[PDB]
Amino acid sequence: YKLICYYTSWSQYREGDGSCFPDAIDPFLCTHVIYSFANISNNEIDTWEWNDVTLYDTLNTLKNRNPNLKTLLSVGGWNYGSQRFSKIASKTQSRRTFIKSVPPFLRTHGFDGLDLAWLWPGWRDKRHLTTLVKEMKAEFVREAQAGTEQLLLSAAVTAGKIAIDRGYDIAQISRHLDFISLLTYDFHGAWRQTVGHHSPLFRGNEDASSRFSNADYAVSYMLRLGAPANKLVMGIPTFGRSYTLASSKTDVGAPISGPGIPGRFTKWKGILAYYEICDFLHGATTHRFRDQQVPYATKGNQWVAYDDQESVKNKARYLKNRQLAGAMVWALDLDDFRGTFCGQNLTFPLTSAIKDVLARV
Ligand SMILES: CC(=O)N[C@@H]1[C@@H](O)[C@H](O[C@@H]2O[C@H](CO)[C@@H](O[C@@H]3O[C@H](CO)[C@@H](O[C@@H]4O[C@H](CO)[C@@H](O)[C@H](O)[C@H]4NC(C)=O)[C@H](O)[C@H]3NC(C)=O)[C@H](O)[C@H]2NC(C)=O)[C@@H](CO)O[C@@H]1O
Ligand SMILES: *[C@@H]1O[C@H](CO)[C@@H](O)[C@H](O)[C@H]1NC(C)=O
Repeated sequence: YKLICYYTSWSQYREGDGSCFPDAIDPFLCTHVIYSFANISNNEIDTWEWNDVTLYDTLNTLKNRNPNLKTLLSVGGWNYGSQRFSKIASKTQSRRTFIKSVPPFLRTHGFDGLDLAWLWPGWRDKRHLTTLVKEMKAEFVREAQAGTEQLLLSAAVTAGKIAIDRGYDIAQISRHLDFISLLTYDFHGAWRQTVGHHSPLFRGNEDASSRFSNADYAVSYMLRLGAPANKLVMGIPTFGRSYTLASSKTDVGAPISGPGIPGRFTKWKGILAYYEICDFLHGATTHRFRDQQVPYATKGNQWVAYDDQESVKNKARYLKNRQLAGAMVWALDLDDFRGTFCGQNLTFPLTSAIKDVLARV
C-alpha cells in the first residue's frame, strides 16, 4: 500500500507553531513524500523559493533514517499558470528542453522522481499532456541505462468529471505514469453561493444534479476510463473549507456571503488547517452528513466543512475494498504535525489514521 504525502514550500513562513520544515516529518509515516512546487525557467525545471536547495536537502536526509522512502519534486501547482505549461508543451523545441533538464536536476538534489501538477489542461491541451507524459517517461527510461535506478514519474489529476474529459487522455497516460493521484477534495467551493462539502465520499440521495461530485463516482469513472487500480491513488484532505454564512440557515443548502475568515496561522480566506480546526471546534456545533459520511461544524456565522479521524479512516477502507494502490494526502503541514492542538498527544493524527487502515487487513 502506497502513502503519498505532499509537503508545501510556503509552509515555512507560517508563524509560531504554524511553522513547518521537512524536519517535522516523521520518516516512517509515508512511503513517498512529494515536495511542492518547482518552477520552470528558461524552459528548464528550477527552484521556487530562495532556500529551496536547503529544504530539498533537509527532506532528502530523511532517507538516512529510512532507506526505503522515496521522494519526488512536483512542477506546476495552482499559483503557476496553466498557460505557461501549455506554452512549453505544444512547441517541440521547448518541451524537449524542459524534458532534458529534469534527470540532471533531480539527481543533483537527490529526488527519486517528478510529479506533474499541471492544473488544468484545456480541451486544446489534451494532445499535448499526453506527449509530455510520453516523452518524459522515455527520457527517464533512457537515463536508467547509465546504471541508476529509474526515476519515477507521476501526475496529479483533478477529479471533476468535466475537467477529466476536457483534458486528460486517461487510457494513454496511465501506461506511462507510475501512479496517478486523484484530487478528490475539490467538489465544492465558495464559487457556489451555498454551503456544501468538498470531499463527500458518497453521493447521498439528497440532491441529484451533481451525482458526479464525490470520491466514489470519480474513482469509478477513472476505472472505466482505463486507469488500472494498481496505479490510482485517492486523495484525502487534511484541511477544511470555511464559509461566512449569509443568514441563520445552517442546514444543507444554506446561503453564503463568501469564504470564511482566515485562520490565525494559515492566513487564507476559505481554508483552515486541521490544527486550526481542532481549536475552532471548541464551542462549535458538531454536525455530520450521514448519507455522504463527512462532517461539518458551525459557530457564530462561520460554517466549516472538514475531515476527521472517522471520515478519513472511512475513505481509507473505501480505497482498500476497491483495491486501489493507496492514498495521497494534501498536505502534511496542514495536519497536526506537532501533535499538540488536537487533544490526544499524537502527531499527524489524520495521516496516522489513514496508515492504520492501510496497514491492516
Ligand atoms: C489547502 C491549502 O493548503 N491551500 C494551498 C494554498 O494555500 C496555496 O497557496 C499560497 O497562498 C499564500 C497566500 O495565501 C502564499 O504565501 C507566501 O509565500 C511567499 C513566498 O513565495 C512569501 O514571500 C515571503 O515573505 C517573507 C516575509 O515574511 C520574505 O522573507 C520572503 O522573501 C517573501 N518572498 C519574496 C522575497 O518574494 C510570503 O511571505 C508568504 N505569505 C503568505 C501569504 O503566507 C503562497 O505563496 C501561495 N502559494 C503559491 C505557490 O503561490 C496553494 C499553492 O499554490 O496550494 C493551495 O491551494
Ligand atoms: C519562476 O519562473 C518564472 C519564469 O522565469 C519567473 O518568471 C519567476 O520569477 C519565478 N517565480 C518565482 C516566485 O520564483
